Amino acid sequence: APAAVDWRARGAVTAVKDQGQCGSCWAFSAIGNVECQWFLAGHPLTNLSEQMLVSCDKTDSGCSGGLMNNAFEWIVQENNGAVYTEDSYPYASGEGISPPCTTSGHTVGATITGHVELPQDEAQIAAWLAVNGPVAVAVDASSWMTYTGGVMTSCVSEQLDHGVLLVGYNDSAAVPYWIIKNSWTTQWGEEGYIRIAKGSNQCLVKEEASSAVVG
Ligand SMILES: *[C@H](CC(=O)N1C(=O)C=C(OC)[C@@H]1Cc1c[nH]c2ccccc12)[C@H](CCc1ccccc1)NC(=O)[C@H](CC(C)C)NC(=O)[C@H](CC(C)C)NC(=O)[C@H](C(C)C)N(C)C
Repeated sequence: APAAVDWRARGAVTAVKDQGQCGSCWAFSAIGNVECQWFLAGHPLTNLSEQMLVSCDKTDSGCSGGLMNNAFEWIVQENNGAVYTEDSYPYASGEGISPPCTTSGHTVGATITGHVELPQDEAQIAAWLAVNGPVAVAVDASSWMTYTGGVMTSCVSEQLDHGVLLVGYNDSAAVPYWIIKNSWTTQWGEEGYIRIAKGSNQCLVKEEASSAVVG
């Protein structure tokens, strides 16, 4: 695996979003992953709809939480692999109330065929990411509140409660790290990103890693 990867530098990552006062993290992570996979399968960078998942995926629980893997399953088994554009299906749960699933039509922005669950192993996730792109992961984000910058090295790592997107890593640094996209605006952390130390399962980063499959 390479020493360092940042998918943002290939132009593969969309702007940092704002989930607002809704517990839709799982959807931002899932959709983040799909946006990057669609881009890397050859299509142009498209912003996709989280609201689709929050309002329409009934295996998950909207503003009350969910799981990226359930979202990937819902997309494939209940929605024929289709993911709508953000433009046609925009986010409306910023105040913490999800609207009902829409009964209009929307523009399809991407299509997925499945997802893979990655091993529970930081090095193998890194290798898979170098080859195939950004990975949806669950983390314990209890200690993320106070984070302003740097590489977090004492992340409380007791219970998975948050979903985010790995976009890179650096194995060469003094303190190796993952580069993680969050959904709490660009005013949080490092322009909306966080670096956590790599190699010591910080925030339980390795426990629940996965990705949609395009094509
Ligand atoms: C997304 C995370 C989130 O929005 N967060 C935070 O983690 C921290 C935040 O702000 C500080 C925001 C809002 C927030 C969450 N807790 C608090 C407390 C106080 C202030 C602000 C906040 C959501 C959050 C769900 C939620 C919503 C309202 C209140 C509490 C929690 N997290 C998830 O959806 C999470 C993501 C997984 C780990 C990828 N999913 C779960 O926790 C589910 C919960 C079910 C679906 C209700 N649990 C599991 O998936 C779990 C495992 C991993 C299989 N189960 C099945 C045991």
